[PDB]
Amino acid sequence: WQPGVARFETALAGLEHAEEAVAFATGMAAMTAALLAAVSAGTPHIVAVRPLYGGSDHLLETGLLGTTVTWAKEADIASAIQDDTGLVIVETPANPSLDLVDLDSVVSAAGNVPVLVDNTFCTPVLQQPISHGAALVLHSATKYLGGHGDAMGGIIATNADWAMRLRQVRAITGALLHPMGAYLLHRGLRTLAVRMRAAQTTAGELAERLDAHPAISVVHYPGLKGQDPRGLLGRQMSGGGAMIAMELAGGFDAARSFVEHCNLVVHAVSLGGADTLIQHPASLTPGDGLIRLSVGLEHVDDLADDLIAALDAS
Amino acid sequence: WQPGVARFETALAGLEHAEEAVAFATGMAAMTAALLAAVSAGTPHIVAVRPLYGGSDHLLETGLLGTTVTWAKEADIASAIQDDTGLVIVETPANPSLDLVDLDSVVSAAGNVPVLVDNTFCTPVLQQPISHGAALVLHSATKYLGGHGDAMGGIIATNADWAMRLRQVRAITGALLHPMGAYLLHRGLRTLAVRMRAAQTTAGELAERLDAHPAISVVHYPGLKGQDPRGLLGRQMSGGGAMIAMELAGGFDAARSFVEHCNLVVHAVSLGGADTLIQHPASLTPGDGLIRLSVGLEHVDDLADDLIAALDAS
Amino acid sequence: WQPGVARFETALAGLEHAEEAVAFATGMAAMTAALLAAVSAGTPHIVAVRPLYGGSDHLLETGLLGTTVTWAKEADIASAIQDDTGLVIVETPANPSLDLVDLDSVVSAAGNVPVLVDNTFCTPVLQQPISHGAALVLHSATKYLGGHGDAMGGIIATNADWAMRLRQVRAITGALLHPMGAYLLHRGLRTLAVRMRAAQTTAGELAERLDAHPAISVVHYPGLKGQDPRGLLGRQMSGGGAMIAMELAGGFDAARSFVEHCNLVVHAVSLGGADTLIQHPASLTPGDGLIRLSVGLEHVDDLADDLIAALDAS
Amino acid sequence: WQPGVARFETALAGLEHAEEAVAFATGMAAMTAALLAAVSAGTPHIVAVRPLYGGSDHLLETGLLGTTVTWAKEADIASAIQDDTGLVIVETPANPSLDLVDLDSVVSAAGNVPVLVDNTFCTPVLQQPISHGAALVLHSATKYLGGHGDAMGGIIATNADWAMRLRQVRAITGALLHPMGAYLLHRGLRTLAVRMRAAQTTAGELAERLDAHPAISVVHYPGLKGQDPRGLLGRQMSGGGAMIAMELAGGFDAARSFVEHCNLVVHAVSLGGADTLIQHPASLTPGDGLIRLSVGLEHVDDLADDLIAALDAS
Repeated sequence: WQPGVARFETALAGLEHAEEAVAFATGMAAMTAALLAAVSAGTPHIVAVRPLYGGSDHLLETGLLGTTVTWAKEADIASAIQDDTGLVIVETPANPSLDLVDLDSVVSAAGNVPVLVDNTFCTPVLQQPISHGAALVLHSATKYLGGHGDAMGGIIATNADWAMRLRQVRAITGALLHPMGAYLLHRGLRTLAVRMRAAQTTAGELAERLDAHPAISVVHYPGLKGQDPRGLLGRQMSGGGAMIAMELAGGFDAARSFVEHCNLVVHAVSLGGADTLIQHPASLTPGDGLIRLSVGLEHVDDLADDLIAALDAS
Repeated sequence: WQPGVARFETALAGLEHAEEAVAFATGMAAMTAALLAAVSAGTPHIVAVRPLYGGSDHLLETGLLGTTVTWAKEADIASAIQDDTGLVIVETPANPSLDLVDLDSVVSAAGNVPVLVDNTFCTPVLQQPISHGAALVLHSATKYLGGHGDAMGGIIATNADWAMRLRQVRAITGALLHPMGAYLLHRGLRTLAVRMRAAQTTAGELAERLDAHPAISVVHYPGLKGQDPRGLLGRQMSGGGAMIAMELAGGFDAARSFVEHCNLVVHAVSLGGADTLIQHPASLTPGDGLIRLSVGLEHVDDLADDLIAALDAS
Repeated sequence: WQPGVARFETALAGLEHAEEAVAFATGMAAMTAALLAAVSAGTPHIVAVRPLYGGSDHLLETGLLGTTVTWAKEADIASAIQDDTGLVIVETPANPSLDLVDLDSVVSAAGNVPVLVDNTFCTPVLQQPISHGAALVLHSATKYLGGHGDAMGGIIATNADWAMRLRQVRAITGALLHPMGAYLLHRGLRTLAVRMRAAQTTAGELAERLDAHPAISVVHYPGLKGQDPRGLLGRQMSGGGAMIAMELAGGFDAARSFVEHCNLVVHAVSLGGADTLIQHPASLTPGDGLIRLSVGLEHVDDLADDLIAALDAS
Repeated sequence: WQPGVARFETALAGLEHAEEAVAFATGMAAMTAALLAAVSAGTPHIVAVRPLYGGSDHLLETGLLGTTVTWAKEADIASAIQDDTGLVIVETPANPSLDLVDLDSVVSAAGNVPVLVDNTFCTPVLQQPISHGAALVLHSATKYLGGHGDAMGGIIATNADWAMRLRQVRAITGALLHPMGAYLLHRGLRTLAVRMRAAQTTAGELAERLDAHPAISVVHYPGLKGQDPRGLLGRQMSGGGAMIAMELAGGFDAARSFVEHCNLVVHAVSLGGADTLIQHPASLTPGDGLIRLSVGLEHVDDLADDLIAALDAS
């Protein structure tokens, strides 16, 4: 019953072109409510597509909320669907491999089963899952939506029935967004358009410079030459996005050495802000010689000068 | 992983004399986490003592979190305890009737089963359930702890094992307290001692004035003529508390007329803060002619003047 | 033109019984605006009463705003009033010696000259200078008004002409109160009545226990028998207030040793909060063996047990 | 002595390439402190360039702070400088006309007199006055620096001597920035680069479409059709900025009619945010048929379609 939460909810619902949106304390609380809404509806089975986000897959794997998950590849989602399947969870691009998922194909495979798309790294600026047929669109507002991640958040833009169902869970589960945090998110939402466009354009140029260096074997980025065999860019995505994932030829040995030599680019577990970030998945808990990268609002030449110098370690 | 949350957690743990405390977005989120922690531990049965708080009983009644509840009277809790019972939920004084529950007797009846006590209206100022043997002490920080209800909250002061279990649920459930909200709660915690003492002393005088009026049949307030037959005040409670329940002789007809005639005392769903409030549970969704009154910081004389004049108009 | 500032302004104006109030960023900004309003009115002379607050006297002494000050004793204010005198600045009780000033006598001496009273430590709860004839009442909102001092402030409760004059200065001087800071002050204003009453009652008992100890020569608290020869308590003040000053018999040697032995009471430059504070003017920049004390909301017995133990150790 | 203020101060000092910066409550407070620092230094004369910001010229015109102003054109600043001149105030581009001022020429004309440049609309993104020889650079942080104007501000990036002088004034004047407001400004500073670049690029396209319409006589936007005869763009400015001034051929009659027909672009006194704004100096208090523009983060096709349609209706 807060005003700051309502203004942020309708702002994101309009951005995603959804009927309404429901805001929660964190991204985890939004996923929890969506899962609990399916369980309460007498439909606790979830067909989740892998790759999926680190914290989100713990929720399904443990099955704390009384959920049963059957991991299925994108190509065969329909086969995994059971009579009690209530949701089809899918993250695009497939974090942290950055593989593109055809949302139109996923929705047709699900049929009468609602599809939940994690549009966290894409943002409504670079992807509209609702338009492809996704019933629900999940967000972890901390990354990109807020811009700085100082205020945590989680929101699902969906149709009226699923939104009412989510609000009912929120009512007794109590995972509410604080008005101060919602205010910071709605403030950052005004500049989302210019931030994602600038971060995507600097990421595209950065992706070209990374593959040219012999220190890394290849770098994953949808916008790169031949890294979109499906033709999903333009049809589904605005561009290549602001996420770069690269594989080092030196393996785990060169990965940790490359991270410590970076001065401008810093290391963090949560990624997706105004500052450029890197995260070694092997050095946190994925590939051993794999390094993740979230592109910020810095000058492309300043980032390239720092990454190339750190790669020169070998 | 927030600083403002940690400082509020340890402040309340010290007030309740518990090993540590775990803070959640709302009171509902704390109860949800406690219930989910019991379910995850392979013990989903809950022996709850009816009466219970309005929103808390819905969580058990629906059994959204995979819980099985067996409502039992205080006198026979031990009999209702099954092999899979993980918690004994009990609110004292029994909202809304304000019936006193002997915590020492409840803990002995539970035996090896952890006891969760809702100390929301009592606050650590007027009741220490931990000292009586309660394993967990739940709070809805919105009422009394914060002082104004501007910042929502929910916290459980408990031993290290249950606190670690609650933190694990919080980690994937994501029902986190916003640092701004935690700051406002910790700020209000400094003045909790002088607020509850002043509210309790003005409620004790108000309870005497209400029973004297012929408009109401009986007034429920622990610190009154023969209203404490168990000898729980002094032994368990500091005084009579700041809550007063009252049943109007006119039934529902005079009860709603008493609410609409009140100008100073406000009609609200949430009750407990720096102001005096009245709630009619029969008009809201309990008994037909029962009004619940949360004593505030106002002067006893001017507080009696508004209530007595509203009673004069049926 | 902020909403949070307006609600705090009218709340304090009502507390002080003034027509309206003007809020500034800090206490210094309020004094600066009052001084600049007098200078702009073609009346830059100020008759200030000694003693005065540390930072406020620097403003007059330097004469940065184009002011000419004539420091005068309470007894001969009328004689120091020149043709161009626009204000009579006076703080009561005289910080830091705590000497009571008869406001009724000061106003009669000033005559047609407006009187500005620093009611910071007294608060509208324990003193109403407006009722005695003071044209303006200055406050440093951080101390006592806010309760914790987390949000800085400065406000002057005065008549419409002086308030319009102050608003005009604020308009081009730009020393505005931030709405967030004003919100925290207005929130703390709700509990001001119960906090000052509880801090005053605990200070009165603490002063009796302090004089009894042979470690200190003379305790200073206008309230203890004999420390009010003018009969100002009751007539002007509510009680003795929450400020206790004292002089150690051991001089500067015993003064610093007593401060380090305190565990519950902490030392700070700014005072007037929920926690009990102590301040040594000699060890900060007055007398060599003199200590200051801001009584908080702690239990009188808990404060006396720590203070007496610290006094015992020289 | 606040943490949030210090981090914002050093961030802006680095952006402007100044030794240090001093932050105040509002832009007016920063100008007031700069003027008071000159007055206190025994140098109260100010040579200000005509034209100047609306509120800033009132401070000099009234001479509240004990200042004497001699308004002079850019071409003859040196002649207006007297023995007691302590500052040379200059705004570039000269609002409202948007005329470019050669900072290198102004600094040479001032010689030993410190030069204060109001870089509010240019921001460190599009102009570095420090590099041209300006001793002080004033900002009204509300406009552009914050991005939304929700948190007010004022800051001067200057050398160590002038910064120490400003801090000394701030110390007794008390026009402090609230930490919450400073936090919002420092948060918005991270996105300043992408916001000013995007607003400048859409303003450059907008000015081309405005001059083509016969409703307006001549548009004022630095570097549109050889509107920069001095060669100041590139040498001093990054581009044309986000400000466009325009004179209607219909005079005051067409000026008010064009404002009411606008739906997307809104009217306000304070200008410089994420949203596009228009202002009529004649209808507020300059030329009779002149309007200004604060280009925001909207798409150029959305702004042009709205402005051209409003121009069609007189």
